[PDB]
Amino acid sequence: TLHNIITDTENVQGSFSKHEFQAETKKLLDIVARSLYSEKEVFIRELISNGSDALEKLRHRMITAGGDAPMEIHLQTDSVKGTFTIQDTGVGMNKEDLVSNLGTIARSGSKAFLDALQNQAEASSSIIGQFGVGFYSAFMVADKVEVYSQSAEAPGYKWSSDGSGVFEVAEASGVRQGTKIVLHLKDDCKEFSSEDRVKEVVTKYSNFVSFPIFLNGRRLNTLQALWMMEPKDISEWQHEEFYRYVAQAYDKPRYTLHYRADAPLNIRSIFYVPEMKPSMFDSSVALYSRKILIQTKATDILPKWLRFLRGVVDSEDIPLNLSRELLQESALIRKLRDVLQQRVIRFLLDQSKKDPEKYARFFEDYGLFMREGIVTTGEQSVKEDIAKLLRFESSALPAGQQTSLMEYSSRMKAGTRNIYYLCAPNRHLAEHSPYFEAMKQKDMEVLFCFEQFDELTLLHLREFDRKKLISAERLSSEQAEDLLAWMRNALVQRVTNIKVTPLDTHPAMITVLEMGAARHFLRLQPTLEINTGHDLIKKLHALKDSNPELAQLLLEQIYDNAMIAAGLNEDPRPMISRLNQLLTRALE
Amino acid sequence: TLHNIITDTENVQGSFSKHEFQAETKKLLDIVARSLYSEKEVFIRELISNGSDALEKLRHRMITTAPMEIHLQTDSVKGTFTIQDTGVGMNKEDLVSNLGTIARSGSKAFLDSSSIIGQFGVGFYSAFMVADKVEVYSQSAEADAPGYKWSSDGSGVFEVAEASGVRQGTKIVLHLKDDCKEFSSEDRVKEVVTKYSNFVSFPIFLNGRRLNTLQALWMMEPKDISEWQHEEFYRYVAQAYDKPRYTLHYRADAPLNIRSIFYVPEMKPSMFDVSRSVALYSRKILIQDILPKWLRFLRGVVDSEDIPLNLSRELLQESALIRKLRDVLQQRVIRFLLDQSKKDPEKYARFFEDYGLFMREGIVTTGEQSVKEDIAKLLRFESSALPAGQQTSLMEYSSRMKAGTRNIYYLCAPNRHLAEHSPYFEAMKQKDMEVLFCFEQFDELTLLHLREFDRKKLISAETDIVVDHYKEEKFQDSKPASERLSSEQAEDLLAWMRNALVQRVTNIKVTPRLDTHPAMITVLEMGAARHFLRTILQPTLEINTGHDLIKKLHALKDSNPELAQLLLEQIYDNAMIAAGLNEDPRPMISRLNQLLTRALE
Ligand SMILES: Nc1ncnc2c1ncn2[C@@H]1O[C@H](COP(=O)(O)OP(=O)(O)NP(=O)(O)O)[C@@H](O)[C@H]1O
Ligand SMILES: Nc1ncnc2c1ncn2[C@@H]1O[C@H](COP(=O)(O)OP(=O)(O)NP(=O)(O)O)[C@@H](O)[C@H]1O
Ligand SMILES: [Co+2]
Ligand SMILES: [Co+2]
Ligand SMILES: [Co+2]
Ligand SMILES: [Co+2]
Ligand SMILES: [Mg+2]
Ligand SMILES: [Mg+2]
Repeated sequence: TLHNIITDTENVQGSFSKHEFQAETKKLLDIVARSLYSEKEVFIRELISNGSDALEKLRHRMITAGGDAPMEIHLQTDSVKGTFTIQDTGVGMNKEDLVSNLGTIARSGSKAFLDALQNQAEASSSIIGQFGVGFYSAFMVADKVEVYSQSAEAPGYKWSSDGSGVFEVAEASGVRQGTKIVLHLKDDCKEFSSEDRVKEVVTKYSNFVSFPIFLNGRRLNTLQALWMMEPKDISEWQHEEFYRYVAQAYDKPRYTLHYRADAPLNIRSIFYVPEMKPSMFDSSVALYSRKILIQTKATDILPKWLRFLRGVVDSEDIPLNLSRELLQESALIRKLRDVLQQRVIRFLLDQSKKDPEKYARFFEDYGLFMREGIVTTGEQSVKEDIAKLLRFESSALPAGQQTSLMEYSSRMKAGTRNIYYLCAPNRHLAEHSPYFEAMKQKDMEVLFCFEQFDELTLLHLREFDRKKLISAERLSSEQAEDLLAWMRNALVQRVTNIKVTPLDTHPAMITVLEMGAARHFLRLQPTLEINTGHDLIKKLHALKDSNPELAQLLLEQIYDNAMIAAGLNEDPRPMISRLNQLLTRALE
Repeated sequence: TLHNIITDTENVQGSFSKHEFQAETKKLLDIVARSLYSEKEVFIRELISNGSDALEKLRHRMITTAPMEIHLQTDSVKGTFTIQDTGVGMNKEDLVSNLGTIARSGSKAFLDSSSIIGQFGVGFYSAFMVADKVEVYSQSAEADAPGYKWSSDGSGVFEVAEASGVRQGTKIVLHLKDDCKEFSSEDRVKEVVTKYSNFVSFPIFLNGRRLNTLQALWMMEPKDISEWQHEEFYRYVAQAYDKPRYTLHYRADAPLNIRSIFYVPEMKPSMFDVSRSVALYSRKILIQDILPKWLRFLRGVVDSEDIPLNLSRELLQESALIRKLRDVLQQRVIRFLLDQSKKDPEKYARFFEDYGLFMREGIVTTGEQSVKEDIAKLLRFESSALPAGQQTSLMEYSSRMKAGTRNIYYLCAPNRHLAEHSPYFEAMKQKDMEVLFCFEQFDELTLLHLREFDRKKLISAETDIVVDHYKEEKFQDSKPASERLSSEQAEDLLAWMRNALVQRVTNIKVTPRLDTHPAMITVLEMGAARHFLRTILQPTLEINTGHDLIKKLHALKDSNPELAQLLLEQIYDNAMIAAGLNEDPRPMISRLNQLLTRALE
C-alpha cells in the first residue's frame, strides 16, 4: 500500500566538467529594484544609511590621519523637475571605488572596511551596510540616477545610469568632498519630490541617525537615541519625552526598564509600561539595529503576553534579512526572547517589593496579560515564573488585601503540600461557599480568586513550586415553617431552596453552591436563607395572610435586596417601579 | 536661517567611459543561503514549486500519459532529504545555465499557463540554507538525450557528469547539515508541505504515502461548491471543529483581481480570545491587515494577483493596494451581511447577538464618518413604533421620518419592558417622534461615537428632555390639577427637598412630563455621564407632583419628618438607579431595609 519511486539506480558514468556559479546581472538588478522591499519609500533609508557610513568612515580616518569640514547629510526635493537629491560630506569615492562599489552587486566597500577594524573601534558598531545591494534601491523609484563624488585623497567624478545593465563615468568639476546623488523620479513615484512626504520617511526609519540630517535647508533629526546612553545620565523627564515619541503616546510611563547587555547579543533597550490602562477603543516595542528602524512592531523578540510593553530594542549583531525589515531564524534571537522574558519578570517582581501599592495598581490594569501568558505558554518552568506576578485574596487574610502564591506557600502548615483556591465573583459568595466552609473547619487557608479568567489560569497553571493547586470545589419554630412554605410558592421558579439561619441586620442572604455557576449567571440555583428574628421577616409573616398583596411586594423586595447584597444583581433597574409601588402602598 | 549645501554646480569634463554592472557571485550565494529567507523550512516549498513547474511544462508538452507526481523521502539515519518529480527534466545546457546561474529562470523563456510558480530564478539555492551537499539527477524529454548528475558543495563551483539509471524527471538529494536535522524527520517535513504546499496541483508522496493535498476552493466556481465542501474547507482553514453559519465566496476582477472565501463560525466567539485570521495566497502557495480589525471574527482565505511578492515570498509589496483591498473587502462584507439580514432576519438576529460587539468596536475605532455609518447599517434595535421583539434598523427608522424631522431619537435600557415604561419614554411620548430602543451594554457608547446617520443627528431621549427646558416647556401634566399639589404646596415641598439634598443635586424641579414615576434624574450629557461611571455631576431631580408617593412625601415632611427624609433619600436613589447613574447599590440596602421597617409600622 506504499508507493515510492525514489531508488538508488544512478551511477556516475564517464568524466565530468567543472563550472563556476554565475549570476545574470540584468535580472538581479530588477530583483533588487522590484522584489526586495515591501515599500518603495525604503530607498531613502538606504541612501541615508550610505551617507551615514561614508561620514563614519571619514570620522574614523581623521582619528589617525587627522585633517580638516562638517559631517552632514542633506536632502533636497524639486517638485517641478521631480527629483530627489541627497548629499553627504563623508569620505567620497574615486573612479576605482565608483566602478567597484556601485557597479558590482553584493560588493560592499563598507563591509570590507568593517572587517579590517579592531572590534573595539567605535565605527565597528555604527557602520550600517552589510550586503552590497542597498544602493540599487534607487532604481525602484528612479528612471535615472546620477552620482557626483569627490574623494578625500589627491579629481571629481560623475557616475550615471538608467539601471538597465549599463552605466557611465566621467570626470567632473566642481564636486564637493563627499557624494551627491540625484534621482530623476518615475511618474508613479513623484511623491518623493514632496517635502512633507520625504520628511515622513526620514522620521520613520532614520530619525536617530548619528549625523545631522537637513531637508531643503532645515534640520529634522533632533532626537537622540536614548537607548544607547548610560542609564544614569538619563533623567525622568527625558524618559517621559522619549516614551511619548516611541509609543506615540500622551501620558507618562509608570515603569521604566533600561536594559543593556552583550550576550547572546549586543542589547541596548528601553521598555516602558504606560500609565494609561488599555481597552477596546484602540504601537508596540520597536526593533532597531545600529540606530535604524527594522520593525515598528517587533515580532520575535518578546513573548506575546509582554505586548503591553512599549519602547525599543536595538541590537548591533542581530541577523538581518536582506530586506532589512525582518530577522532571520536564529537560536540567538530565540535565546534573546527567553532572556528578555526573565529580565522583565525580574523587574516587575522587584517593583512589587519597592512599592506593593503601585504594583497593586499595575496588576489590576495589566494582570490579564500575565494570566494570558500562563495559559498560552507550554513551558511549566516559565508558567511558574510569570505566576510569581499573580495576586489574589485569601481565606486566611482580610478582605481587599493581596498575596502571592509564594506567600501562601510560605504560611502553609509544615506537613502539607497543596494549594487551595476558590474562584468566586466576590468575597460574600466565597465566605459563604459550602465547599469553603469545609476548608474552614478541618483544613485551613484558601486563595480567593475574584478576577476574570483566574480559574482557567490556575487550571492551566496546574503546578506551582512543585506543588498542586486544587479548587476547594422572635419567630417560633412553626410560625417560620408556615412562612417558609408560603415563600417557596411565590418564588417557585427563582430559587431551588429556602432555609433558615443565624444574619443579624440582614433579613435574608443569598448563597450559592457552585461559584462556576454564578459566573454563568453574571455572564443558577440560589439558596435564600431567612433571619426569623428580623422585623421585616416577622412583618412578612404577618402580612402573608392579612395583606397578601402587600407581602408579595415585600417578599420580592427582600429577595432582590439579598441578590444585590451578594453582588448577584449589580444593576437593579428592573425592580424600581415595583419598589416604588411597595413604598406607596406601605405609606398609606 | 537656512542651511543648505546642495547647489547645481557640477559640470562634466571630457568624455565618459562605459561599463556593465557586475555581480559578486560568491557573496550572492551566501546571501541566498543565510539572509534571503527568514525561515529555513521554505527550501521545501521552493523545491516542491520547481517540481510542480516541471510537471506543468510536461503536461503542456504532453498534448502535444506518464505519471505526474512529486516524491519526498526522509532518511533520519543518513541525514538526508530527497525530492523527485516526474517532470520535464533538464539537459546539460539546462543544468548549467538554469541551475548554475543565479537569477536565471528557465521558467520564463517557457512563456511562451498561470500555474507556473517560478519567477525570480533563485528558489533552488534555498537548498544551501540546509545542506552541505546537493546532488541533482535529471533526464530531459525526450529529447536525444542523456542522464546527468549535477553536484555542488554550495561554494563557488559545481560539476556535471553523464549518468545512467536516471528516471525521466529530476531527483534532488540534500545532505543536511547538523544544524538542520529536523528535515530528515517525517513529521517535520509533513508539517511544512501542508503549510505551504497543501494546494499543489500534483500528488505529493512522503516516504511512499500520499499526502492529503486539497483543492483551492477559492479559485473555483462558487455555484459548484456544495455546503458540505464549505463545511470541510472552513474546518481546515479555521482549524475548527464546528461549521460556518455564513459563507461568502467573493470573486472580482475590477478594481482588483480577488478570489476569496470568508466564513463566520457557528460557535459564539470566545471572550478570552476576543481580548487576546484569514490566510493569504498566490498560485496555490501560502504567503504571509488584509481585513480591518473589526472583521477579525471572519475566517477564510484571500488570493489576489495584483499583490506583488517579494523575493523571499513572505511579504506583500504595495501598502496602498492593501489598504484598497481591505476597503473593498470591508464594503463587500457589509453588503453580504446586509443581504443575510434581508433573506433571514431571525438567523441574522442570532448573528448580531453573537458578533454585534465587533460592529460596535468598528464604529467606535474608525475615524471615517462614512465608514462608521456603513458599519452602522448592520446594527439592530427595537422601536416604540413597532411591536415588542421586532428588530429594525437606522435605515428603516430614517424611512419613517416625516418630512420636517431632522433627528433620530434613541433610548438605552436593559430590556423592552424597561424602555417602554421608562420615565424618559413617558416624557418622549408627549411628542410624536419614533424612539429606537437599544438593549445592549455598549449601544450608547456606540451611538455616541456614531453621532449622526444619513445627515440626521442622534439624540438620546434623556438629552432631549433636558434641551426642552431651554425651549418652550409646552407640556401638560398627565393628571388634572385636582390630583396635583397646589403651587404653594409644590414650592413648599421643593424648598424642603433642596435643604435635605444640599450637595447631592444641582437643582430640583417639578415636571409635567411624568406619569407612572414619582421622579427622575436628568443630565444634559447623560450618555457621556453613564460612560464615565464605568471606571460627581450636575444632576437635576425632577418630581411628579401628581404621584401618590410625592404627595405623601409632602405630608410626611410635617408628620414624620425623619421618615420623610428617609423616603426622600430613597426616591433620589431610585431615580439615580433608574438613570443608570448609580454607584454600588449594596450600601443603600441598609437604608432601604430601615426605611421599609419604619414604613410597615
Ligand atoms: N554616499 C556614499 N558615499 C561613499 N561611498 C558610498 C556611498 N554610497 C555607497 N557607497 C559605497 O558603495 C558601496 C555599495 O553601497 P550599498 O549598495 O548600499 O551596499 P552596502 O552599503 O555596502 N551594504 P547594504 O546597504 O547592507 O546593502 C558601499 O559599501 C560604499 O563602499
Ligand atoms: N525539478 C526541476 N525540474 C526541471 N527544471 C528545474 C527543476 N528545478 C529547477 N529547474 C530549472 O532551474 C531553474 C531555476 O530554478 P529556481 O532557482 O527555483 O528559479 P525559478 O524557479 O525559475 N524562479 P523562483 O523559484 O521564483 O526563484 C528553473 O527556472 C527551471 O528552469
Ligand atoms: Co551507488
Ligand atoms: Co577584526
Ligand atoms: Co547641470
Ligand atoms: Co419619507
Ligand atoms: Mg548601504
Ligand atoms: Mg523555483
